[PDB]
Amino acid sequence: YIPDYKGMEPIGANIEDLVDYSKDWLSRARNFSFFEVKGTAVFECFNSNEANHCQRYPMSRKPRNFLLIQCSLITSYKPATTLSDQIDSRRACSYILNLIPDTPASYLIHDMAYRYINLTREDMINYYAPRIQFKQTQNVREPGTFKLTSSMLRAESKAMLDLLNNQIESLNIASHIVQSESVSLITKILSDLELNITTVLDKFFQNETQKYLIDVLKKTTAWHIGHLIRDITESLIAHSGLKRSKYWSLHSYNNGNVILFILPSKSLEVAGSFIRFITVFRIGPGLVDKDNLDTILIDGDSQWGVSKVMSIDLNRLLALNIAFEKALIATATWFQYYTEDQGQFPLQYAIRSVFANHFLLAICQKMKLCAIFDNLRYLIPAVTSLYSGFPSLIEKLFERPFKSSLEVYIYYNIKSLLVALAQNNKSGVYPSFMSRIVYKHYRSLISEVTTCFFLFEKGLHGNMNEEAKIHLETVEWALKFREKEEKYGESLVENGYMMWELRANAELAEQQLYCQDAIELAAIELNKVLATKSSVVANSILSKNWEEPYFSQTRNISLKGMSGQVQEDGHLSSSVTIIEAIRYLSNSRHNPSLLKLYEETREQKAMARIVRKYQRTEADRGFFITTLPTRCRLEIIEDYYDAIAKNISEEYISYGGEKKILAIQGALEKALRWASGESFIELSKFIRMKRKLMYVSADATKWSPGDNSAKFRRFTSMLHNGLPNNKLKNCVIDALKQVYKTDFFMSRKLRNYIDSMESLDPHIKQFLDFFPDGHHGEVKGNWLQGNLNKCSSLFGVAMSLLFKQVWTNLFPELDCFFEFAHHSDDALFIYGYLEPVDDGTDWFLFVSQQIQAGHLHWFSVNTEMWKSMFNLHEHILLLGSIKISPKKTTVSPTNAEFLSTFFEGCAVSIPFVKILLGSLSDLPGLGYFDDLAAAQSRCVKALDLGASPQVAQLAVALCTSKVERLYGTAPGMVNHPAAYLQVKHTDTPIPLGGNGAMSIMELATAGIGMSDKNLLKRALLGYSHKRQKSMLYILGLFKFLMKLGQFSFIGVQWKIFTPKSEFEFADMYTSKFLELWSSQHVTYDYIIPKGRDNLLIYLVRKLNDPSIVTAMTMQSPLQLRFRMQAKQHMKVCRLDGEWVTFREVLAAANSFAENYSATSQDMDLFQTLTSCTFSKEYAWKDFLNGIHCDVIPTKQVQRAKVARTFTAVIGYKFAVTVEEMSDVLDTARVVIVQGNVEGTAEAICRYWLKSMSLVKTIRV
RNA sequence: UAGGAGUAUCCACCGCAAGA
RNA sequence: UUUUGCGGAGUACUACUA
Ligand SMILES: [Mg+2]
Repeated sequence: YIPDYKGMEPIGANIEDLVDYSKDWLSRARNFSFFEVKGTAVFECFNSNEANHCQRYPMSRKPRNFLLIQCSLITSYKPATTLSDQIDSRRACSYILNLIPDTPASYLIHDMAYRYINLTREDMINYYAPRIQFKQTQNVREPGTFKLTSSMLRAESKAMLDLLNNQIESLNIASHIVQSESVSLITKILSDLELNITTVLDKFFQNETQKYLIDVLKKTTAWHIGHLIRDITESLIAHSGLKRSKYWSLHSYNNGNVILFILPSKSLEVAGSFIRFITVFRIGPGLVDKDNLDTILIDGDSQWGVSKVMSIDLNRLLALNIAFEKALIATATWFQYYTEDQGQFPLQYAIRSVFANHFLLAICQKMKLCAIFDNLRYLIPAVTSLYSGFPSLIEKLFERPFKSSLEVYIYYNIKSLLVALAQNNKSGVYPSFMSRIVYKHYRSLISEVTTCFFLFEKGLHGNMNEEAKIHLETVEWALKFREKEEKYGESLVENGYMMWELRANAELAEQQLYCQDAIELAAIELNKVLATKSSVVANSILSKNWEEPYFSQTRNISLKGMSGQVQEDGHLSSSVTIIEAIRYLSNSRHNPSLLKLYEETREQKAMARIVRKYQRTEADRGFFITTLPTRCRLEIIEDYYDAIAKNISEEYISYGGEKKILAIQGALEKALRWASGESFIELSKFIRMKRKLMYVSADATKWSPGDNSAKFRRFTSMLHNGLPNNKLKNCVIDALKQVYKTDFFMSRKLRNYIDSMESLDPHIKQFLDFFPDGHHGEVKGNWLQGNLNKCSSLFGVAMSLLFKQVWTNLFPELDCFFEFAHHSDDALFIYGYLEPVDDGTDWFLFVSQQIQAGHLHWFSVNTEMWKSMFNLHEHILLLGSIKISPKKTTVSPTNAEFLSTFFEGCAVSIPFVKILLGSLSDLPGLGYFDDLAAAQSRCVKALDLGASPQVAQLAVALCTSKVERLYGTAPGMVNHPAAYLQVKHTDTPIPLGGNGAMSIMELATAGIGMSDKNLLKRALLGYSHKRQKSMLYILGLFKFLMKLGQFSFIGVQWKIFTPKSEFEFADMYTSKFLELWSSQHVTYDYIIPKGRDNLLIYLVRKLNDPSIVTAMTMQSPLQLRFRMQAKQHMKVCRLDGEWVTFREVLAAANSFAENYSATSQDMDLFQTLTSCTFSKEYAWKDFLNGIHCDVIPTKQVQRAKVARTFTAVIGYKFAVTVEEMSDVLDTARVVIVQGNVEGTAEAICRYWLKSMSLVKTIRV
């Protein structure tokens, strides 16, 4: 119970010592860490890097492939149908056999066509046929495949087969020939993609967006090529199954114009697999790269271009499947941004070229382009801002090799764009990256380069090259810490250097080293604010689970991964958190408290493993999987520092995930309020000075790696709380002491890769030297990333306040404003300075007099006071292990960025493409209702974040169509409700299918399942008006669902991810024991037991619950997407605990609802269910239907945007035993709107209705 | 090099029977 | 290193906050 700990004793250093040190520091000429942006400077950087690039990578004469799928279209494309497929295949094979092969790929294509066209009739009846109507015919062993034996191949075909089944260089970007060729080729590709092929919601949609965006895009070749590529990717997905990838296959599209030959390949349901295919197409306008075509066969007034043997992974294939939809979403978002910026609808040519560019980017899913765009998204803020570290960003840009031809075009475009942006510094002009039109607001530009960036999927890195990269950042900084320990001394590095040591050395102010006096002073300045709210601090600290038993919280028993025990091999075993909780409970006598658990697990060493986050950035970041004692320590420290963090301002990680924007906008508004007026400074009779603001959007170089975790200890020893005795503080200090050293474990993938290396070249031996035994190494000082995320931000705020106090002491005469926002490494600093008026000759005289008086430090305030302010702030932050990165820090007079949001004065620009495009590339997979809700719920989030209602409606339509195609619910597919349900496909329960297309306003206000609920109401109304059999029929379906993600009446699994093995402790108790015990203790399904035996039984039951079990197995997203698209035709419905097709569930529902009769209990339950629970949602739709809209003549000039807000005992009810009594007793939406819109719950809906038209204002 | 990735050597399938 | 006949091959995912 809180063991006695030695704690720490204050050093008692004075603030005046730091003031004297700062005076000495500022009495000298200090170089600036940033470079002012100029067109000449950017041009010089580009020229020098271009000249020096050729010496780094070997020169290459052959630009490499950049198109994953090459296909050309000349006529309108219709969706593929099985009959529209057989005839196309016949004509296509006739055309191919007419041709003459040239290359081995052409020989393989010819052999495939000759084999296909000579298949007998019986196979082709079995071909193109479903599973039920399919039989093996000695030539077709799967519904859509055919066998091609090696004996049925020519010499060149088997040579190509042997090639398939049997140093980095960069293009000379400095040359003008390479740039000219790349630009000429990609301009031609874009031009061919741009060619033309020979209620209130719907009213406004058709008037504004459909007429000006969709109607324009319906005729472009990019639209129909995207449809064709969707068809090709669907054919590849169907063929890539676990039983169809063995054999070959031929498909045809566009009247035999595009022919897809799928070769045998590893099935995509296995890791490290590629789908291998060829595509033959008549040469014409389209996505044709003639240089990288394998062959161009020639016939009479015909050119058939045969592409190379492409190998596409599952991620790129699924990206290409949704390429057209992603391009359309991106184009609609631009369209909205252009309308907001220029106030008029974009012209035809611009809206066609933008769509072509977005589609081309969506098709070319390559990592090099993703890295280039990731660098560009940081380069653009650098050149626009007044001061930034743009030379470092340009060097990183030039780091990569430009092997492809698309990368050279993108590089040329970004070079021209950056030179133009820098030349127009000092409502400005901002040229568009894809279009010729210029912009009036910077938010529009950084939002076309963000939307362009987000078209690339997550996880395009190498599966083994990037596994070794994530360890390097940790190992290199651990080695640097070891070097500092050996050089300066272990005691000095861990404890910290005194002020006099820094003064004598003047080199100790480095990363991974902290100054004891600085830490104490920062803690004192934080206590200066904590003294007022000491009572609240004590209350919040005691509100933390200090005495509540462990493993009774959601965090301590969850599905999150956790390091297990060191295996016999030596690697750190990976396991579920709940598994480790069950183990510990089984190996313990009683459920322990947090502090008791810390007492038992204090001696054990912290251990961790690093695993990829699968990001879309240039370099993948890794997150650390920590073991159980490490989790306990980190929980103690994070709870103690989260209690304090919530009680002070300028701390933004402690705030909510939605309140951050509100708080930062309030801070910016306060800063702007200070800017009003003028400051009078005493001559000692006043001088007038103009108040000016400067925003520094900062980002620390290294937060986790380049840090010393010991600096918190002394900090914790000085932070003042309202607790009577410093016992909890001592416990937290001890926990910080025990987390100093960590056993960083190399991943299994990396150790196998290094074991199979066979030649340990340099830069790998040095990395392997960190692990002495070859499996783990000691990391000191570094607290693993993610952990301690609130303590670090609190420390940063403390250091910022220390700098503020130091600056106030240094220059008492001047009045300056300081606003700080610290969200972990991300930070924003608003400094205020007094610029003199009329040349400030009196100000210069005052400065000269001050220097003559004896103040040698005033040499840093005569001109550009903000430079001195930032220099002192950076140095004082460097007294701790906080270095502000010269690379990704921007100094601007007007614009700013914080938390990946852009601020122009008080205006905030939340990107919503991250949300819209995210609604299309993933799915929970729990069920059709649970997928539709997830797809629609994201589009509501975008609508809150600033998406226009028309763009949100279009994205909703695209997501609904994609979901319907995925599960087959769409009309004309296998799982169409209308065929087996005696309905119009509109009055079908949502869990069973039916039209999920809803008004965006209905989802925004009423809810996501609203239509389903509406159905019930309508049905009930029928049964209360006409006693119609149809309504009674709908009533039977709802009862059927209840007898058989959001919480409602849903029809129990559609997810198929069942485990391949039983878990470690799933069989601890027999099923009879759990079945009896669940009935004996009814409440335990609502609250978590606090007794070991009861908690152990509850956890074991949680291990045997199918709902929990299926969630553990699902670890890799989009594999459910692939499996659903491959097998919507059969194998899954969860009918009476049996895996059958969904059609049988539809038939069973039909039978049940046909043999269903109305009873008093069910009807009364339905009447209560519809009236009571939905009493608020029905009113929401009634308000929507009780509204009217009319357009008044006035163009919509958007104003500044703001952020607003949208506005236990059950265990007692069934409680029986005294232990249950104790258990229950112990247990007990931000939106972006305009300026004029208030925070009323209905005013936001009124604004959403008002913003229906992007150009013409309307009145509600 | 036919593709993905890369100035980290990777992925691009696994077994049996029978014949050479 | 190959040919034929068979059978198969379900993807490690942290604390953080509404
Ligand atoms: Mg930032």
